[PDB]
Amino acid sequence: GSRLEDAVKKTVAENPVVVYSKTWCSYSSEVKSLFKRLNVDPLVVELDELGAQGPQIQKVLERLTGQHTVPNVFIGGKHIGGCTDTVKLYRKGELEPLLSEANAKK
Ligand SMILES: *SC[C@H](NC(=O)CC[C@H](N)C(=O)O)C(=O)NCC(=O)O
Repeated sequence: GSRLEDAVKKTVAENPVVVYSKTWCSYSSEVKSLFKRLNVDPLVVELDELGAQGPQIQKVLERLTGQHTVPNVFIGGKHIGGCTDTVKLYRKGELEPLLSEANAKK
């Protein structure tokens, strides 16, 4: 449990943009599209493709972020929120500078 938390923390530190996702979730597909449009290639972890580990990672995500929904977006090692939250940062003009500070590749 503490190792899983540690692994999540490393994941978000190793990658400019991380999206914890589920393949079927429209909001997740939507935030992935936004990143595609902004020429970012995030690390996408599909919780529904992880079997038993999926619910385990989500437990950790809820502890670290306060959020129980997907997508769970991180940029530059920092929790952003979900699709709607990410889109808010975009509309406000704050998203691209964050992606730059995170050195988002592509
Ligand atoms: S599609 C799966 C569900 N996601 C959302 O409802 C995300 C909405 C947010 N406002 C956003 O990301 O934009 C989901 O995670 N359902 C699980 C549940 O417990 O409701």
